Amino acid sequence: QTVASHVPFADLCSTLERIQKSKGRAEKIRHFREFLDSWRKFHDALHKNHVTDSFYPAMRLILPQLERERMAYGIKETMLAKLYIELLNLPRDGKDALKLLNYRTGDFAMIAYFVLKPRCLQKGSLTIQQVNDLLDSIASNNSAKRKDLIKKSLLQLITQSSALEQKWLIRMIIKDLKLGVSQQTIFSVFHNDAAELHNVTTDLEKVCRQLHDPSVGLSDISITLFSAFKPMLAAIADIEHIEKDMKHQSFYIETKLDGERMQMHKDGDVYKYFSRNGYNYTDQFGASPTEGSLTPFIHNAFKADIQICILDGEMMAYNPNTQTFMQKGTKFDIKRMVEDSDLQTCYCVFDVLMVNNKKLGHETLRKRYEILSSIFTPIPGRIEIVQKTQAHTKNEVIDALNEAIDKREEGIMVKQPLSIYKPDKRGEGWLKIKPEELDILIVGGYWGKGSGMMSHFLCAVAEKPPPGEKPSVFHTLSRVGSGCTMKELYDLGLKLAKYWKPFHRKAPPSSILCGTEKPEVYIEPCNSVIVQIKAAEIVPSDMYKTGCTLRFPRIEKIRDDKEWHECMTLDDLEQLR
Ligand SMILES: Nc1ncnc2c1ncn2[C@@H]1O[C@H](COP(=O)(O)OP(=O)(O)OP(=O)(O)O)[C@@H](O)[C@H]1O
Repeated sequence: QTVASHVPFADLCSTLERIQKSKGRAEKIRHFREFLDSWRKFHDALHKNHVTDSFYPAMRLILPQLERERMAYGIKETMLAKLYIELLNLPRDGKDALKLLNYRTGDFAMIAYFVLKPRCLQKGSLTIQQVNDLLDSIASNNSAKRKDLIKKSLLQLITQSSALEQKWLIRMIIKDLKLGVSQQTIFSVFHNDAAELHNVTTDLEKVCRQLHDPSVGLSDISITLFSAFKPMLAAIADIEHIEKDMKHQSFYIETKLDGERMQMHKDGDVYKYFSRNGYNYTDQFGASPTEGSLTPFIHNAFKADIQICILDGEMMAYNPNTQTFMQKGTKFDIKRMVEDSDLQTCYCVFDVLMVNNKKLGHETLRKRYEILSSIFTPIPGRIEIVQKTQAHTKNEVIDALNEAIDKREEGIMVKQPLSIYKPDKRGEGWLKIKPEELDILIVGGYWGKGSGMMSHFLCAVAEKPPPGEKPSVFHTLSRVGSGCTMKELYDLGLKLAKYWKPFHRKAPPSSILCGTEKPEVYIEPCNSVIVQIKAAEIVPSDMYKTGCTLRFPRIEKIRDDKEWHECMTLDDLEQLR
């Protein structure tokens, strides 16, 4: 016997409707308080004699974006449209039908409601349980790729509900209630302790079950093994005011990695992995050392004394042949090459929350790092400790950021050493710093510092030729990193290899004029390629012929659609200043 099997889904939607149309935050909260309170009174009425029953059946429909039990619905609003058209017998070429089908972004539920309103007169039949039953069935049949059984499940949902129930059903499926009150507000009204508990278990059900009585608190809410906690986040930081931000004492600068944030929970032969939103990615990485794309290659990297631990880090795609991490944005397909063994998952770890019996959240950052060094012996390309150093200078933070960008990382992290780990709070001890479009030509290259492959390109601008003429002279403007973080850079290097020529300071080429800075090798401009380069500003320089250069230059794309003679010019450079 359960409450949701007794409460009409209609009661829920009335409350949702009463909430949405309310202007003030106070009136909004009030309708929900009212709903929560009747649920509670009835539960006690129901369970006097009796429990695992809880508010969850409703809570999961009220904060549907926090659903974690039920997988994706795989329902497209077009299906809904076509379905309603067939169902309601609407003229397939009329305004209603077309409004639904060609919906962009007064949302889809509103449009459906206004079509349903004069046409659907039924009162609802479903209980909150039944709706939940029906949604289960939709998610399940989506996983099975059974469209007929989704259609049929939607059918039971729709024809058994009222128009308003249908409006909210849709929002519950799209996972956007548009209520006008934050989820944090909702949790606060539900329980003093809800929000905090959810931050250490991304799980509505435990939230509701464990905090069913509003007057019983939990004494020690903490990160538990195999419970998904929300990751600690980093605050945006101004470079000019960083020393103060770090309280004028010594701090950590750590590499900022652009990958999939992931937590690993390990107890002996047993593994779980959770993403930033508390989704279970174990099947991918491996539950056991005999299964997965990662666990088997790292299981034996854990030191002898280590039975249980919890790590925080970034999953990267690593290329063994070039010893590089692959960035998110590429014309190529990371998800499939990783599967095809041209690439491999590498876990890049920057924090530990527990080891064996002890819980580390309230340890200072310094101690967790110290501990981290004793959990496993790193394996390059599978599981690494993130590169970091100790610093105290604004200049240092600048030097680190240049170095990061040159190596094609997105930025750097700055972290205060005494800081504890605060799940889902952004800032505190953790800061992130990122930099804060030219089409120019590659005219030279460098090896060393990377590998074979090139570490950097020397790039230049065109001196505007006579009319009818292609350019013949180039002025160097900037070095830039060419680490193969994307396959197109890899491909470029191989296309370009036949063209490199030794650069001689004592007898340079007439086509490329250099400043103090000299390439090891150059390339005749006609044989080369335009790169599109992102840069923060143009700053003075003696190293390059232009008398200026690019701060934080990154290559965005290779412009194979342009021609070498289409290079931006000194004059093009003038205007950018
Ligand atoms: N070394 C690290 N320590 C802590 N958090 C990190 C680290 N590296 C990456 N992150 C996480 O990644 C986020 C990166 O910031 P942002 O999204 O602006 O950069 P990005 O590289 O373009 O993004 P992505 O990392 O998703 O590609 C941060 O919020 C942080 O939570």
